[PDB]
Amino acid sequence: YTIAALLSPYS
Amino acid sequence: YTIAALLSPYS
Amino acid sequence: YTIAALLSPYS
Amino acid sequence: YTIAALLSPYS
Amino acid sequence: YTIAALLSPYS
Amino acid sequence: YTIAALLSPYS
Amino acid sequence: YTIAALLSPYS
Amino acid sequence: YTIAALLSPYS
Amino acid sequence: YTIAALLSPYS
Amino acid sequence: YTIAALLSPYS
Amino acid sequence: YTIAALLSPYS
Amino acid sequence: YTIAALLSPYS
Repeated sequence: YTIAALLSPYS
Repeated sequence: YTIAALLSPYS
Repeated sequence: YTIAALLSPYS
Repeated sequence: YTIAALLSPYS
Repeated sequence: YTIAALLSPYS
Repeated sequence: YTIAALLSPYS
Repeated sequence: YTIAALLSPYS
Repeated sequence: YTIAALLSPYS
Repeated sequence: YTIAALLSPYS
Repeated sequence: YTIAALLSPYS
Repeated sequence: YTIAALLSPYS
Repeated sequence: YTIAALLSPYS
């Protein structure tokens, strides 16, 4: 399989 | 609040 | 020939 | 889960 | 505060 | 699948 | 399997 | 002549 | 899931 | 007999 | 299956 | 007598 995810949650 | 979540469950 | 197979895969 | 299976294959 | 919760999740 | 979650966030 | 055979060949 | 033969081949 | 099977039974 | 088969199953 | 037979009976 | 026979049975 192939997966690419980016998450930059700021407060 | 701040939340970031990713889930890619495969069978 | 003779064959008997059972499969109950759950997610 | 619950599973019940019986197989009596004869030649 | 007052909170009451019950959870019995079965597979 | 089986999931059970409870959240009561107060300010 | 099940087989039953009889042969009495005379000359 | 006299001949008697039986063959029951199964797969 | 992923499955690959080949069968060439001859008599 | 003659048989030729190729299988490249990926997940 | 494969079979080859030859018979030349003379009297 | 004279007899000539050839058989090449392949599977």
